[PDB]
Amino acid sequence: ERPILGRFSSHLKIGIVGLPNVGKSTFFNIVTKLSIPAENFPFCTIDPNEARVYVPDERFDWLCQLYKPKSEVSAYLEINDIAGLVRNAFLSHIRAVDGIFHVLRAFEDSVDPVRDLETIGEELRLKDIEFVQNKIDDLEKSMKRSNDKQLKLEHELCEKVKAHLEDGKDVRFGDWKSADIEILNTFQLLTAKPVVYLVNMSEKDYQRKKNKFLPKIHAWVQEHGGETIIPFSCAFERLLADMPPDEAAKYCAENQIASVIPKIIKTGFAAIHLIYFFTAGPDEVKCWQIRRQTKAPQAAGTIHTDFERGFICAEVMKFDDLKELGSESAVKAAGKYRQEGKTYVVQDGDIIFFKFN
Ligand SMILES: Nc1nc2c(ncn2[C@@H]2O[C@H](COP(=O)(O)OP(=O)(O)NP(=O)(O)O)[C@@H](O)[C@H]2O)c(=O)[nH]1
Ligand SMILES: [Mg+2]
Repeated sequence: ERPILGRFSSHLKIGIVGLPNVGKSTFFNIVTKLSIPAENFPFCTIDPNEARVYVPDERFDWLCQLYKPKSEVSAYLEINDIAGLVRNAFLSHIRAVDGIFHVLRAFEDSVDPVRDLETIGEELRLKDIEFVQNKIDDLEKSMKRSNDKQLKLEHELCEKVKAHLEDGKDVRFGDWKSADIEILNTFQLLTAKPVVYLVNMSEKDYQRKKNKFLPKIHAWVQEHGGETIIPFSCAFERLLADMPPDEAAKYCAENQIASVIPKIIKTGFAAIHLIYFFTAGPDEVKCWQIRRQTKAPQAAGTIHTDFERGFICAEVMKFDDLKELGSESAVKAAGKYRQEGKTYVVQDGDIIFFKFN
């Protein structure tokens, strides 16, 4: 696997992006009404357009109804509400996020989501060209007075990126080398950011799993990267959120309909190349956010630096093996507990105990 095109951090954000009045803030408000209170993040300053929501996980809940810890800690997704494009402070708001929830209109009050996919598409490609051109101009000036091998390599990349963007293609869909990605991460280009398509439609359409605009959207996406498309009804989700659990479950069974907000949160979290491992014990069961392609020692460090500095090994059992057999004791008895070294890339769902010092 090649290195991942993304910002070097685990404090990642996802931004709600789309044309005016497509249901962005309604979606955000449904998110907020289901968000973790701001005071739970004392190290942070959470703006009114920001929200942090828990990531649901069926493995995590199984690890609770088998351990009953003192504290249960889920992972979270940070979502940022950006206003609609009317043309920016819009482009500087996208610069602050790492992935995109691309919200599309597919409901009747010209309704053309494919056009909107091109409209946002162009606006993002063009803004990237402005960034890349400004770099080429800056690199060329420096090369007149310097002979650093890096200045040529960066210029060479920029020019390849410039031609890629001008051909209508997005940065994240180019075939880049390792050293190419490392420099691209230094730019954090707009069309490098992964997207999830959230197609907003009427409750009726969403319920009967049929929409007139979807086959076209689907055909376009397949021709432009093949990223995930989630159909959803903003109105319906709004209506369900304002209900108490009692009525909400009754409304769902009676209308044969179900919320997709969980899947949205789960897909957003995965989209921005975040995964988590578990530490399961009788005192704590916690999902530990890490970036995909993190090695075992670095994963140890996020819990406590001693774990990384003194790293001996990571004792990892797979969830399925714990599920099939009895418990931790039963798993060790069968000898499933793999002892993985410094070179081991942590896989999502790994239940880990670290050995150090
Ligand atoms: N029929 C219908 N109307 C919607 C839907 N979502 C949004 N709207 C309309 O759009 C208006 C604004 O709602 P909002 O969720 O803020 O949309 P927005 O995309 O955040 N607008 P902005 O681009 O200014 O941030 C609402 O008053 C409503 O009339 C929808 O799913 N169905
Ligand atoms: Mg809004």
